[PDB]
Amino acid sequence: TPRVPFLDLKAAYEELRAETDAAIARVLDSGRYLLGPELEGFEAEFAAYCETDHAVGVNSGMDALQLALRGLGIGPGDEVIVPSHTYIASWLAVSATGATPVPVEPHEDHPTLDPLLVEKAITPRTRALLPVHLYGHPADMDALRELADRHGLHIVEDAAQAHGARYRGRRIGAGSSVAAFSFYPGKNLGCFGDGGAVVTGDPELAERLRMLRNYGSRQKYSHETKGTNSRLDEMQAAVLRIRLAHLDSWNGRRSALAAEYLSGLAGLPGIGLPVTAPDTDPVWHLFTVRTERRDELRSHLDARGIDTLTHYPVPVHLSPAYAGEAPPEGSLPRAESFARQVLSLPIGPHLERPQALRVIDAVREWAERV
Amino acid sequence: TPRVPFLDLKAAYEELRAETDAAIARVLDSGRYLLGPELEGFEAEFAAYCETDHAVGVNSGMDALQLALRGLGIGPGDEVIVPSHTYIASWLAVSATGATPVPVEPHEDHPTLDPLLVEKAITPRTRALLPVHLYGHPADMDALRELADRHGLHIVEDAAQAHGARYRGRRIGAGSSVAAFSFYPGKNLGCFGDGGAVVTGDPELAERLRMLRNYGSRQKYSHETKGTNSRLDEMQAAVLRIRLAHLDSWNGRRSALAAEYLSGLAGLPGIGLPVTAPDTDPVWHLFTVRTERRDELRSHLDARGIDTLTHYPVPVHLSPAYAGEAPPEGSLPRAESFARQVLSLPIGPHLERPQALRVIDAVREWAERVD
Ligand SMILES: Cc1ncc(COP(=O)(O)O)c(CNC(CCC(=O)O)C(=O)O)c1O
Ligand SMILES: Cc1ncc(COP(=O)(O)O)c(CNC(CCC(=O)O)C(=O)O)c1O
Ligand SMILES: [Cl-]
Ligand SMILES: [Cl-]
Ligand code: NA
Repeated sequence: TPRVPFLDLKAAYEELRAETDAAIARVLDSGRYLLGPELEGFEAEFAAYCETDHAVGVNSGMDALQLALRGLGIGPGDEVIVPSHTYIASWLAVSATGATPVPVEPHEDHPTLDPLLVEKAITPRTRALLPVHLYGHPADMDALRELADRHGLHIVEDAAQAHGARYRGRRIGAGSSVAAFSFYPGKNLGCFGDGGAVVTGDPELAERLRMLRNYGSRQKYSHETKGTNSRLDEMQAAVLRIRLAHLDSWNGRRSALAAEYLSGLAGLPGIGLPVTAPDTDPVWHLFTVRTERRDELRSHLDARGIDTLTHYPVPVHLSPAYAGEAPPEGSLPRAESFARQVLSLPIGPHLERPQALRVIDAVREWAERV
Repeated sequence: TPRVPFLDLKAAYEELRAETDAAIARVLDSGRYLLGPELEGFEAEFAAYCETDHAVGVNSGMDALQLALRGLGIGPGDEVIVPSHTYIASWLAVSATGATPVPVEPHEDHPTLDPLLVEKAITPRTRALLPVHLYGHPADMDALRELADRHGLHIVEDAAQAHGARYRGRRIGAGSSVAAFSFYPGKNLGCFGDGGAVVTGDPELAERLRMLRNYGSRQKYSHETKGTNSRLDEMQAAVLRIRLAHLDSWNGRRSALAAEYLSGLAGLPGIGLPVTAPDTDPVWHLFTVRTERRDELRSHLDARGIDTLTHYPVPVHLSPAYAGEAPPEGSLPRAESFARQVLSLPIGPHLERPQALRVIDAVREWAERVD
């Protein structure tokens, strides 16, 4: 009867209703709604969660990336290697600093930056690499780091889709990393509105960020540098604190589901599945499949009362937004292929097994018929 | 004794505790947190409130200004006349577009852009005028419009401290206006986090704005244009709807307190009282007095257990953020003078008469001291 929802947000509030309500009531009653104890508590907790020393809360994953770059001196004339395969914000953030986004294709087997391709894209104007741990899968960080070192580049990770994921046993955002996260409601760790953060081991970068996000000031009405307004609300921070506490458990639920999908969709002719890189603990922000006749598969599922989505329908390079400025069509085949064949299957910490089985059955069904 | 607070934010929540809590619960139960019915509802109401056709909720007053400018095609190589006397955000939004902020002094006695001075700063690079209705006082819109219309400049108003004010009987942001507002907790119209909006009578601008605040999208995943993320949460918007229904009333309270101060502090030696330009209905975001020896007066009130604030202690041009690109100290005397003379006295829809009365007494006392 009822459809399989793509991702149930309300279920996330439902599960922790009492604590959530109390957290909000608390904020409401504090009389402090910006840059207070909730933000400070969350930052500390998140940073620790991430196995690093600093966290700076902001308004969105897009701002975190932008401010991270700006904070590393990134600007006009600079080149930033970005994924040709990712959510547009990745590029926009770069574009926002005046810098130039230079797309690099994903590895042939994993939706992350291909390091060898990366190397070949590096030019004398390159100043930073911007790997995206797409769908909750970590990019080959050791290879990226080697490259960056060897070439004197910074590394800003787009971890908006990988909260709590591990790379070779270390969380994404650990140590000397510089990673941007999104707290958008639908992210693996979400709140009740827009939010984001930058995590880093660098106390200096951290401080620049604190100024950056707050009108370039550390002291009221003391504008030492040009800044903006990109803060994480206390109210949102409060909830985030609750949710963080449940992140590994929630994440584990997705992993189970992912294991279910992998086995249950194994063999299917014409249906490509995700190949987890070794030495990694992905967080399955999205469970993706690939096929020719993706459109037909979606309709089929739709018709079967299954909610689906495509991440993403148009490759960044081909969006009107960047059209006249990025590589021509056919010049980024992998991102292009992804756009035509990819489909996201319901997944989340509130999806019941029976519903995942329904999904599987319907996929097999279609797969089989075609 | 208990100090007199500068502006009590809790009191705002308290007064509407029940409605508030329920507006929030409602959002929580909706399963809808971004770009929903509360946003739409608040936009319609606000728009109607400002006597205009559209309202586009964003993340802050700065983004409102920025996005408006962007939407009007303002950018690099362009010039936007800004007030030398204002909150930094006004300049920052201009710079953010790659355009250039060109400071123009305010009147000598009114914290707004001096129309007479504007004209002279106009360059072939000029594209817009960015007047600020500072402290809840409207700038001279008629003059500015006239000026704009002549030179074919756009006008983007910084109305973050002027929610509901009227100029010539019309609300700030009415008709063909293009005005940006802030919903920052401490504004006349605030919420429990950051937020803002742009109001305009232009459907096309409005649509551009919706797209700009939402990744250059009108359809999910269809990036028609370059955009950003600058939205007003459902949760905050629910609250604003309530606050909005009490704005007139709350502003009204501010106006009573203003009258009191004005009457209560009349004829005081070195105390400069805020002037209310004719044809204006101010909303007194802030109550400002000016004096030489402001730090003294400040220390004095502090001693009398009264919280005050200075808006702003350092003129924009003199801030390190722009020091390097603005005019040198001494070349923007009005702005420089405001910065060294201003003091904000407690005011808000939650301040009580007796507290205001003590503010009055301390100020008088001070002013009457033997010299
Ligand atoms: C990889 C990646 N980077 C950056 C961002 C931007 O983060 P925000 O905090 O959401 O601004 C997203 C959000 N991806 C989204 C959410 C889009 C939105 O905010 O409207 C998505 O793909 O639906 C993302 O998935
Ligand atoms: C005249 C004016 N313009 C623009 C802004 C910026 O709007 P926001 O939504 O607050 O970004 C403010 C906020 N004035 C502030 C609040 C500064 C802040 O946001 O931290 C003030 O002067 O304290 C303002 O007063
Ligand atoms: Cl606050
Ligand atoms: Cl939502
Ligand atoms: Na926000």
